[PDB]
Amino acid sequence: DSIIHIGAIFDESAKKDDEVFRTAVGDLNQNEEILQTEKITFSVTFVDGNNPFQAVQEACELMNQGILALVSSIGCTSAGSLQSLADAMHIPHLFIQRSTAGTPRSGCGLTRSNRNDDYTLSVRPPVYLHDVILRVVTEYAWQKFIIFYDSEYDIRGIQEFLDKVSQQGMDVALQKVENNINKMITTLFDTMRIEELNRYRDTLRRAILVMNPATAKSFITEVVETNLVAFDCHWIIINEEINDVDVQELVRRSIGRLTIIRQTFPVPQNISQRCFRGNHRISSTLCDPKDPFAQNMEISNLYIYDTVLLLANAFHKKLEDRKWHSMASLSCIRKNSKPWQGGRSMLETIKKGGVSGLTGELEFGENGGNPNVHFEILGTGVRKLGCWNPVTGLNGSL
Amino acid sequence: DSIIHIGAIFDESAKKDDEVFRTAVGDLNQNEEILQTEKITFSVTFVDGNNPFQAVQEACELMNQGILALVSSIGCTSAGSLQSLADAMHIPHLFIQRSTAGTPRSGCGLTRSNRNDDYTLSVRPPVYLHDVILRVVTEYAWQKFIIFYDSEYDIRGIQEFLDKVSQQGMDVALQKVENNINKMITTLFDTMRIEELNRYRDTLRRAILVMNPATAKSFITEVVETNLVAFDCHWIIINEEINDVDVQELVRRSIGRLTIIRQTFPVPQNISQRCFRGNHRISSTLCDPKDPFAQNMEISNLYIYDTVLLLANAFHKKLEDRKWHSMASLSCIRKNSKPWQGGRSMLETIKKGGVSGLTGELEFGENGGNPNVHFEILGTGVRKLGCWNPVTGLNGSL
Ligand SMILES: [Ca+2]
Ligand SMILES: [Ca+2]
Ligand SMILES: [Ca+2]
Ligand SMILES: [Ca+2]
Repeated sequence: DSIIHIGAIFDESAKKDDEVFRTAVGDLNQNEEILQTEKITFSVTFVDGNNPFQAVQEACELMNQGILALVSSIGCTSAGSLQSLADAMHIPHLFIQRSTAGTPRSGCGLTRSNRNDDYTLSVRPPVYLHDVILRVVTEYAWQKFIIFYDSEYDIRGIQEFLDKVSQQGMDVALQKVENNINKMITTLFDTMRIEELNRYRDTLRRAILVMNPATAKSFITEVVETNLVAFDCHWIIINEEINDVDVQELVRRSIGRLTIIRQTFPVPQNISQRCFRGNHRISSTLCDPKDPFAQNMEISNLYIYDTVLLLANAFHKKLEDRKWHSMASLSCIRKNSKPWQGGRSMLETIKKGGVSGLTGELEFGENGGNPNVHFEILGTGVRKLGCWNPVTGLNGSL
Repeated sequence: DSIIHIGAIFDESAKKDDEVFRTAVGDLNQNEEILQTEKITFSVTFVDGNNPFQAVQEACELMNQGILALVSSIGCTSAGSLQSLADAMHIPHLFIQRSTAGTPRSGCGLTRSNRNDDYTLSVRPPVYLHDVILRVVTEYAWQKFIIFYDSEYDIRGIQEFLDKVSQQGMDVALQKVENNINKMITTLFDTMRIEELNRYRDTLRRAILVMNPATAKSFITEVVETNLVAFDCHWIIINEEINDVDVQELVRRSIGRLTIIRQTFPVPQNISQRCFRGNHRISSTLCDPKDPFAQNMEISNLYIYDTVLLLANAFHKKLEDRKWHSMASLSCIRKNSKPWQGGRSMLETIKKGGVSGLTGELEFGENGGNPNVHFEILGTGVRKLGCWNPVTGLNGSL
């Protein structure tokens, strides 16, 4: 007989989030130290992330079943709708932002209504891309460069960076890179001429790529092959999510200098402590860095695992404190729709929770967002040049 | 006994849209030539435009009452949710995009799901700001300038413009203007010095303001007073919505050259034909340019009027063709929620409609959007320098 039931809404592209979600629940149900006498059960629904009404409808159906919390892994398009639904129903909403096609994340810029209590906790850290890239270009004493971004990137994400470089009098070009690079560059040679080409080549000597790894790979290869860059060029690629396979391929395809900036996770070193966090045992497929799955995990997958860990500890604490409120079957858009009476106290318990997991430490600040993040800085073989985090800033000279 | 009932959802800031909506219905119900034996009735609801679940909920309640079409005047935050609801319920959705606080419009960038038929018709024309401003800077042979934007503007709206000026090798600075200008500029003098000040003054010799009129007025006054600009400066202000009072105040507060770019509406000249479109008589408060109300109308107000005119003609045609489908009471998020069976044919009738109204001609292209728009270009007293539209382009040399 289950009294612990959670709901999950996933974008159709988030099959790996669903896999890790289910594995996390499995791991916790094997853990005798957390929720000693209660199993966690769940209901999952996949939706078209670009259909906010579908998102709301299917979230509402989960709330009718009865849930303690709603986990979502979805993009910005439906995020606002789910956040506002959660606010109306007092269902704690653990929101894991997914980027589109591996493009670098930008804030959802949601301007969600602040009249009502906010039932959404943002599991992924704030987007710090603009801060990190400013620090790195400053260290390299750049004065003139071009920013290339892919067709999915939201340039509001660099608006602060653009303001700052302008204030400092720099010569910064923007350019969207079409999903089809060959046409873009082929068109370029046909239309331009020697004096113009030399100018473009000069512009390409310093660039920043704000794009998904696949497009960057293709983009680098095409300019290298067409000799638009040479051994003196220096490109910076920045994206929270670039895996080791991507890094090696980027280095392999590029000539000259490459700097790679990606998110990193501060997890224990010892083999023993790798698949353990205290007495919680993690399935080897997620924590062993020799496992093929673990190496192929998306960043959102790591946050989903830790989210389930955090929820389980919150439910445990609520039971231990003898302040349990039973789940309720809710209804959306009905004459007597009413919020979950247990919601406010559950939200507060979750909000002050903290766990050690696959991402490092997951916790929430007063603004309802995870504050913890670390970036590593690689440089061309390839080696680790430094680290960045929003607290201590840049460590290790570049 | 009414068989013609429409619904409207308005942002809390859209009281004038509601007023003009009601006046339009009144005007049509007085018109014996359109809907000769049927009165139009309606239900209006105001919502927090930043609360997409509230928007959906209240739209759903209107659909439960029974409506032939849904008119909305709202910002991008809830637009996606209402569009996807309309798609699910097959309710024709006449969407009038409102900008926040008079900031220049940018596309909602909605990436709304295209698997399903699109029941939304976009009443306002596409955002052409980026096209117009490119043409004007080219005519002035600008090579170096700064773009100032207000705190609400979505810079994705100029991403194409930024790409183009980069391609042409221009030196273009960006800067957000905080809602509080004095602090921004006061901070500036305290921190900077003669060599830096001369450089900033030089940067301010050519600027584009992408902001609401109120902030522009304040911004111009503060730089003029602090002598950061002089008689040789040349600023361009661009916004669909700048009324005559705003224009005069802008000119009055500015020194040097000012170019103002705003939307204009090609309506008849003759006094008689001003408050008439064929045999349809328009209330004098909306069409007489000597009336105080008409002079204070927002752009969205004009589109709301024409939208009601267009819907009435569509209903008329549907009746005349003997293809009427009665409204139905629909339910959202229920076990047997079903779309309106009359929706597909009503959508198609509306989509191919066209009326002469307060905006000029309102009609829809194959993409479901109004294609018609005209910009006028004013220049400093003040006079009309030229016109722009996406068909014939720029007319009258600047
Ligand atoms: Ca369902
Ligand atoms: Ca910040
Ligand atoms: Ca209501
Ligand atoms: Ca275009």
